Amino acid sequence: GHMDEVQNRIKEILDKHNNGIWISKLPHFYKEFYKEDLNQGVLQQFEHWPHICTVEKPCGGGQDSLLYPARREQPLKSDQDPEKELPPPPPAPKQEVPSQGSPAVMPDVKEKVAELLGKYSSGLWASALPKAFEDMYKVKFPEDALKNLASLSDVCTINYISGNTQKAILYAKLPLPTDK
Repeated sequence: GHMDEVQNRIKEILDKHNNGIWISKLPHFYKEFYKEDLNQGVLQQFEHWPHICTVEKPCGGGQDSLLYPARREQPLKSDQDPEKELPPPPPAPKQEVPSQGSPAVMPDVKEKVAELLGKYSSGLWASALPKAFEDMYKVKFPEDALKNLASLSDVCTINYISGNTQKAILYAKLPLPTDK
């Protein structure tokens, strides 16, 4: 052992004193206590040591610094901080969705169709789409909404049976391209 003893004696004086020592008075303090001529390089040790002391520039020092003892060790260098308390994901529970944005153009007729398609693994067949519309939402509404196969093709995959455009089926297409 050697450098560990130099380390431990500077924390010993500074801890015993509690009130730190000015860097200019440190060398004669060291000479008095440990009977040795402090080399100038040990000042550089004092500047870098995280476990022995802290160099401080109190406002009254002006042109020199105080060596406080190691009580200020390990301030925010835990290297385990992400798991010391591991807080929940959001900024706070009141902010569970930091993101913001708006939905797509989906008027009530599109919404009726889109949910209605969602209710059936069978899809809705060309006649069953009107029947299920009127039954489920308890409405009797314009043929402009329930016979306009094109608007239904905006909300649904429309595909045919018995021939091209001979009989029709609807499956969900549920357009929601909006990301913001």
